[PDB]
Amino acid sequence: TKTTMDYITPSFKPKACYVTLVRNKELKGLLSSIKYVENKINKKFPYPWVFLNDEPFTEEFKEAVTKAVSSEVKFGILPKEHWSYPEWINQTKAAEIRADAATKYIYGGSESYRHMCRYQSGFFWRHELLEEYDWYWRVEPDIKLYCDINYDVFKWMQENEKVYGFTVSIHEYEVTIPTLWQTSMDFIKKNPEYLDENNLMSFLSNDNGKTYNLCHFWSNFEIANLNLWRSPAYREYFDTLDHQGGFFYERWGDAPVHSIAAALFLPKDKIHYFSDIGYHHPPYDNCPLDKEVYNSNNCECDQGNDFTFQGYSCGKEYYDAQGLVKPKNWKKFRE
Amino acid sequence: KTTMDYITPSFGKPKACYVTLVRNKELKGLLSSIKYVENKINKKFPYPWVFLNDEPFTEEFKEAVTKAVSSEVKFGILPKEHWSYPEWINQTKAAEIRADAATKYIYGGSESYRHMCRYQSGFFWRHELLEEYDWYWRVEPDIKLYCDINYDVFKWMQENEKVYGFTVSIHEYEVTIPTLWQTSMDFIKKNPEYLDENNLMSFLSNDNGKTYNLCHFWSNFEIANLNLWRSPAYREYFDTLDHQGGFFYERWGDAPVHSIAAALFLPKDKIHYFSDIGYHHPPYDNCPLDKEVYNSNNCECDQGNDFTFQGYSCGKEYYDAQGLVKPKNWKKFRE
Ligand SMILES: *[C@@H]1O[C@H](CO)[C@@H](O[C@@H]2O[C@H](CO)[C@@H](O[C@@H]3O[C@H](CO[C@H]4O[C@H](CO[C@H]5O[C@H](CO)[C@@H](O)[C@H](O)[C@@H]5O)[C@@H](O)[C@H](O[C@H]5O[C@H](CO)[C@@H](O)[C@H](O)[C@@H]5O)[C@@H]4O)[C@@H](O)[C@H](O[C@H]4O[C@H](CO)[C@@H](O)[C@H](O)[C@@H]4O[C@H]4O[C@H](CO)[C@@H](O)[C@H](O)[C@@H]4O)[C@@H]3O)[C@H](O)[C@H]2NC(C)=O)[C@H](O)[C@H]1NC(C)=O
Ligand SMILES: *[C@@H]1O[C@H](CO)[C@@H](O[C@@H]2O[C@H](CO)[C@@H](O)[C@H](O)[C@H]2NC(C)=O)[C@H](O)[C@H]1NC(C)=O
Ligand SMILES: Nc1nc2c(ncn2[C@@H]2O[C@H](COP(=O)(O)OP(=O)(O)O)[C@@H](O)[C@H]2O)c(=O)[nH]1
Ligand SMILES: Nc1nc2c(ncn2[C@@H]2O[C@H](COP(=O)(O)OP(=O)(O)O)[C@@H](O)[C@H]2O)c(=O)[nH]1
Ligand SMILES: CO[C@H]1O[C@H](CO)[C@@H](O)[C@H](O)[C@@H]1O
Ligand SMILES: CO[C@H]1O[C@H](CO)[C@@H](O)[C@H](O)[C@@H]1O
Ligand SMILES: [Cl-]
Ligand SMILES: [Cl-]
Ligand SMILES: [Cl-]
Ligand SMILES: [Cl-]
Ligand SMILES: [Mn+2]
Ligand SMILES: [Mn+2]
Repeated sequence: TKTTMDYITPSFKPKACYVTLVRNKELKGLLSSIKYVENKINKKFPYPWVFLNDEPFTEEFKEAVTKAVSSEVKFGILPKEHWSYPEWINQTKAAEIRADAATKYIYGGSESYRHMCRYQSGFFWRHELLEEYDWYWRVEPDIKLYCDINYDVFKWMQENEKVYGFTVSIHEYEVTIPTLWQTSMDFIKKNPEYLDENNLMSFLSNDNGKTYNLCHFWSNFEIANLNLWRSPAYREYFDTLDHQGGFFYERWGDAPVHSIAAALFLPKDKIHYFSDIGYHHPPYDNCPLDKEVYNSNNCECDQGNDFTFQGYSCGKEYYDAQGLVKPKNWKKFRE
Repeated sequence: KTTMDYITPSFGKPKACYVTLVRNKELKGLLSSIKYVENKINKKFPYPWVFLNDEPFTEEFKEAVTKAVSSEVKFGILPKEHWSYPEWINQTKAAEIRADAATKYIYGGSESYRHMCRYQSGFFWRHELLEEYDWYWRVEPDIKLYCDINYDVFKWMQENEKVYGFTVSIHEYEVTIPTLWQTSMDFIKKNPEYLDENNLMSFLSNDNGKTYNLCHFWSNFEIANLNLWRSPAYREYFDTLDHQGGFFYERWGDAPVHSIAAALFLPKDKIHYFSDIGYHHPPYDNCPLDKEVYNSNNCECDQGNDFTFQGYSCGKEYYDAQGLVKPKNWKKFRE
């Protein structure tokens, strides 16, 4: 029997790319993100940058982006089948759901946000432009890279045999994923072979699977191996969630979907937290706490606003599940 | 003598200041905010800047801030009675609430955050350093002013007799304010004289006051008349909230508190929405939708991410309560 890791070890310069799903109307915020990535790592360790959109990019947009990125840029449009209601979804039901949740939770009434979530969950890793790569680094507009990155991150992932890399983790607003967990546990019950014997269940749960603690990796920042999403386990998992309906009948985000899959389908030493990469995605920061890393890489963030060990973050849950020794002053963040 | 009677007298250059409560460890984020205020308006219309901290500011902090600001700067420490548990609060109980909520909502387990909320609610406006002023402009670190502001906002508020000025509005997480509305409604039943007959109740409630829709103005951005907070109505209202205990047994923010008071205690035409001031406090923007204002003031935000009319924002509610004509494309933001 070929296992999930059999689909990944083969890929252990790496074939990697930055990948960005973005709207034309977000040009100023994207250009900003690009300037950070350029200055902190891309001019030193260049990798192609793929930009995707559910609509065609404007010439003004492509012209601006092409000038701002020093490495090769690729622009692609999303196939409509990766951004439209599946045949089995009741659209009237979905519309009433959005109408009702319009003011209930962030993006509650948004139709586009849900297609985006489903896209990031099961289709961005199948886009034509990503076929040739084994790794991607997701980047969004209005992001900051607080520090210089003095090593090739993709190369590091390959050499160290890591599969999923992140910076921020946090507890999800449960009102958006009421049935996500139960749906995922039934999946594992019918497919025990996909549950890695040495997985990270402890990050996701405090009672060994009974319930979800809502913890997940913040997907706006990911540096991972595309073959995880391309494995049989993940494909079957996504298809199950896709038929259940939560992307549209609730508001399932790709972050909790990617995270449950990573934390359950892989040996836990395949997940890696980039404690050394300064990053901000509104409204949270990951600011290197190690003095030497912080100084050497000229980090521009306030260590005191590092979200990692704050109550609502899941940095504590992650360190404990991995067995990592938390930095000595972590408790100060819970004040 | 009613509430307005305490405000009309302040209606020479107006007595005003910027006011910033901040920590020593947030210097970089504060310096960034200062750069924005300086380049967008302070160089043109200088006003003294007040910096407050529950602990003393370091020399490094003061030297860096004095240098960054072009107008006068003033540094102050908070009286301990404006930042400590009242004698009527059960601290063991407050501690249990914090521990239990650590992972339930943002700042749920934070002790310092609650002192901060109580502070912004009932004490910043009576700090000795603000006594001589009639107006204040609250500024937080990690903020952005996206556009030029080519007129003296304080002067403008004064000439037009406005009392409370804001940009972002949003629905509060009810889990942080379960009994706030009931406490506020009993206050008004007990003090009918404080409920202005032309109040903005419809912004706060969809059922004539029976329930709170959770709408409030985002207090990180406030340009307001200090005499409102100094009025008997507000003083008594705060004292009532302070005695109820919500700042500690729940997690009452100053945002919903300031808003309920403004929307109920004043004629609704004393409240003003700065549709022309580009602003960002993570993770939301107020970006001028009016193309001429956007271009004449060289805005740097993406109009496409303006938060004002998104479902979870309260811009629609505010516009409707004020009888303001919503911009032509407002519904696009609800998609
Ligand atoms: C200031 O605030 C504090 C903090 O709230 C107030 O103290 C609290 O006061 C209430 C009411 O007086 C007490 O409630 C009683 O609790 C016991 C159970 O006690 C155990 O569990 C507590 C809860 O544990 C969970 O929650 C906490 C907090 O979130 C977590 O930390 C835990 O992990 C749990 O998740 C726990 O707090 C207690 O801890 C204390 O004691 C232990 C044991 O010695 C120590 O290790 C701890 O360090 C700590 O000191 C404790 O473990 C219940 O049994 C009581 O219910 C009975 O009585 C009621 C009376 O009205 C009745 O309605 C109930 O039905 C029930 O009665 C039943 O059983 C009776 C038994 O004879 C029968 O006679 C009866 O017919 C019926 O069948 C009650 O709920 C809190 O325990 C207490 N908390 C503390 C920390 O002291 C304080 O009062 C406030 N001060 C002021 C001035 O108001
Ligand atoms: C698709 O969703 C719609 C919207 O909820 C469903 O229509 C409602 O069905 C209930 C059940 O009897 C009725 O009481 C409502 O009056 C219907 N409302 C509308 C909008 O017609 C519909 O039943 C669903 N169809 C499927 C595939 O089950
Ligand atoms: N092409 C396209 N990209 C979108 C759309 N909605 C969101 N995105 C992108 O998806 C990512 C997440 O969206 P964002 O609005 O930032 O979501 P948030 O992080 O939850 O606030 C960002 O890269 C966006 O630019 C959409 O309708 N079309
Ligand atoms: N001196 C001091 N300022 C604080 C403290 N907590 C928050 N603040 C300030 O209060 C404002 C609101 O705090 P912030 O963390 O930005 O809250 P948020 O906007 O809800 O994330 C900011 O201007 C902070 O710098 C504290 O414990 N001490
Ligand atoms: C802080 O808000 C962002 O992150 C949470 C947790 O992932 C999402 O639920 C939410 O829609 C936004 O994307
Ligand atoms: C999005 O989060 C921010 O805004 C809400 C609503 O004002 C507050 O409750 C919360 O603590 C933060 O300040
Ligand atoms: Cl469709
Ligand atoms: Cl929304
Ligand atoms: Cl105290
Ligand atoms: Cl928190
Ligand atoms: Mn984003
Ligand atoms: Mn803030």
